[PDB]
Amino acid sequence: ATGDERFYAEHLMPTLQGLLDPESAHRLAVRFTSLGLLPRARFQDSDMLEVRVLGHKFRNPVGIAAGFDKHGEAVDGLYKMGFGFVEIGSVTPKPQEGNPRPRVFRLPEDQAVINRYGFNSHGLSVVEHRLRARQQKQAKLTEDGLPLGVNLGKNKTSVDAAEDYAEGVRVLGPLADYLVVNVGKAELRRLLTKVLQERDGLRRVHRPAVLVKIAPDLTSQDKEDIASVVKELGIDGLIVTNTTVSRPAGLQGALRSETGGLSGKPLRDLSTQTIREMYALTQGRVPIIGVGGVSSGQDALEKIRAGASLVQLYTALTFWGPPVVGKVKRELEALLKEQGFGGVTDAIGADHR
Ligand SMILES: Cc1cc2nc3c(=O)[nH]c(=O)nc-3n(C[C@H](O)[C@H](O)[C@H](O)COP(=O)(O)O)c2cc1C
Ligand SMILES: Cc1cc(=O)oc2c1ccc1oc([C@@H](O)c3ccccc3)c(-c3ccccc3)c12
Ligand SMILES: O=C(O)c1cc(=O)[nH]c(=O)[nH]1
Repeated sequence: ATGDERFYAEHLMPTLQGLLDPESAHRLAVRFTSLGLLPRARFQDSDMLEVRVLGHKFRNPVGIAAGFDKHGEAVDGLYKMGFGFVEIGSVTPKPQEGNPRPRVFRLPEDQAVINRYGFNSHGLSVVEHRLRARQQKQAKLTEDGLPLGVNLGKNKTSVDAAEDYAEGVRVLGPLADYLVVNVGKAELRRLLTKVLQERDGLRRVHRPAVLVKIAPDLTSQDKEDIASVVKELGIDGLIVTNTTVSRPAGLQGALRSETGGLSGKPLRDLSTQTIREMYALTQGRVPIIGVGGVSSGQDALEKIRAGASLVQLYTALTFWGPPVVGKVKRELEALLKEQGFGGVTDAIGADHR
């Protein structure tokens, strides 16, 4: 542990939580990040942490999950924080406000958050122009092993969900290294067929990978159906998982019964187990980005061994601050060595073998 890590986790973040309501804290974090007002990320990525997947090189396997930079305002700051890849969004076709405030809640006793933002979004056009302003800068970053993902949502009032996602593919697909869609079976197949057709219609230099992001709350039937459709259609990857609408026994936070998705430590092993299941259902042939409750190297390695090629974190920033990124990377590198892995790649799915 560095001095910065301990200072942030033990002193600064608890103090700042006392001063800032959750959505204010989130907004101020985005602003600070976008301006580069960050502690030094002195951790230097080693070759051990490099991963090749989804048609790209990732300098390190620790990404920022969707929902932090919903509108593409802080991408460069997020790379400066040490993330190996950045996912923005969710972005909806038309701008929309989301749910009324308050809509974000901290459960500090649980190292958890509950949110019901409701896909607040500046909309595709605004984000398109924001990404266009730095498109060549991003091309260089991606070439250097720092890819960009875009998570596509749908508007609240949309009649045709597939058409909302198709619009996102057309508008932000050409600016992304990968796209994400959050998810009967025939209907899923029809939607993903439309998304992939739109993707395939982009010019080759502008053609992203397409991933499906799933919730931790799906039935066994749902998961078997998704695995089947993903393999049938050649979906490029899975993101496992979004937040949970479950409320695990043992939550202590006063706000535990707020409506919304639960993230952070109580989601962690639900997410890891869903990774394990999806890796098995897809025979290890479909790359998985593992996400949910990662706040340490052990957490990251458990997801990688369960089947994830990459991981993301988000909620841990609330409690550990920006130094958590270097913390997870340093700890992951140490554990890989301790467990006889040459690098991240050797550890992917190692539990299944
Ligand atoms: C405040 C907040 C907002 C989020 N918004 C989105 C979103 O817009 N799209 C999405 O796919 N996931 C969203 N997520 C889910 C995260 O991407 C991630 O899947 C989940 O929080 C689990 O990771 P974590 O425990 O490390 O936070 C959001 C999560 C939080 C906490
Ligand atoms: C969703 C959300 C809720 C929340 O209550 O706080 C959040 C939330 C989402 C992301 C967050 O990141 C930070 C922080 O680590 C940070 C990162 C980058 C720059 C500057 C600061 C806080 C943070 C900031 C201040 C006080 C408490 C927490 C935070
Ligand atoms: O905007 C939101 O409410 C949101 C979207 C999402 O995909 N996941 C989440 O937890 N919140």
